[PDB]
Amino acid sequence: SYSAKMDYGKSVVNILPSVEMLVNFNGDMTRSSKRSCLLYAERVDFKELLQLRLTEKSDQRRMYITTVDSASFQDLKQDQSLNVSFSGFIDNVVRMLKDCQSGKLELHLTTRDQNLSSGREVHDYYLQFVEIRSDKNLVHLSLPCRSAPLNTVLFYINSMLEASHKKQYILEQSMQQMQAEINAQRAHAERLTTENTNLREALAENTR
Amino acid sequence: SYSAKMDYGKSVVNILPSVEMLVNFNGDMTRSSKRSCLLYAERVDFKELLQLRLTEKSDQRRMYITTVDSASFQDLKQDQSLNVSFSGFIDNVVRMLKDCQSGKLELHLTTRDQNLSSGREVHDYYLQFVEIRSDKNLVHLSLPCRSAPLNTVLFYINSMLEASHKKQYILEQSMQQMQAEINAQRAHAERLTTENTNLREALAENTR
Repeated sequence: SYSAKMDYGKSVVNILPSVEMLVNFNGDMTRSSKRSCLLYAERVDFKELLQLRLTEKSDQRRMYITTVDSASFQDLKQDQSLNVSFSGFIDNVVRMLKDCQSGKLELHLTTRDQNLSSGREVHDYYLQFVEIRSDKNLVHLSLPCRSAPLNTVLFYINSMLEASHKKQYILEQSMQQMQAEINAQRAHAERLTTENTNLREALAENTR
Repeated sequence: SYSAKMDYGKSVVNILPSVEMLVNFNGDMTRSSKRSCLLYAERVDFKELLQLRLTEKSDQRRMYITTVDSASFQDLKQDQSLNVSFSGFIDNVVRMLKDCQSGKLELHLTTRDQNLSSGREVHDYYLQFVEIRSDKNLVHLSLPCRSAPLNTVLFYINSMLEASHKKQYILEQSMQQMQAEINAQRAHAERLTTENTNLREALAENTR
């Protein structure tokens, strides 16, 4: 299947550092679940394009992707009566993700209520930012979310693997240039300090 | 898309440590190529099952899998006039892989010559162990190789990522305490040189 990949190199901007988040899975609390996920939020610098990736921590192959561009954003702006520009939208989204971290908000992943007569749609989920209230819970933003197809998933997990390997290389080489200190400084310490243990005996004969 | 996955837990045995290998891609040297690959060789302990995985170093999503079980092994034994048991076969394959490492042998990945009128097959390649000779090159073993389907590739790359994460956590957690330890223990100079620099002067002053 087809899905937007954020393969834009240096133009990819992390709008928020990747974090672990407790996410709600679906509507009815008797049939729902709360799972530990990993959220990745990034945009493109040269064009209006935002992608939010949600992975289940236990199996990052379980990926849910939300991609909103200019047109999509216009549809969202109309449907949800948003009073912001694309940049202000990004600001709001970031802010709300941080609120979901602090617990001020809750991130939900709701199955879209589908049936045979409503035709067919690409997005089978909604990524919702919900405020728990004592009168009625309030949904601040509802984004069309998709179950990532294998090609895209494989792209992100492969990329993550490569990044992990590069990081391991940087770590082990940052250890390697430092690993000379552990073989030089203790060899300068435990073997050459004996000239001090024997110097006191030299001082002993001329101590009076 | 189906392919055998070595998801047999502790029963999975590395018959050979994962290594980098230069592999030949296809027959006619005017249309062939030589690429750096990573070879993974593993078997199951409780049943006769061998899998060789070949990934292109530059992109491990490019995966070629050879899976041999009992029946398959009987077919190879007949067709190639092999005079060994399954265990002895595993021994020979390991030996030959080591020889490919040393340069005594060459590992080829040859496209099977297909056309519309021939019987359709799942395996579109041959993993061949070729001995370069001055009379005529000799092919010691020819295994039916398959181009790994997405599901399987995603399984192995995801697995590799998880293992990589475990390795990173173990590495940096074992590294940080020594990065502080070298900063506490390097002072051993300034800690013992007061006992050294003033005692050299005491010894200079007593026999002055």
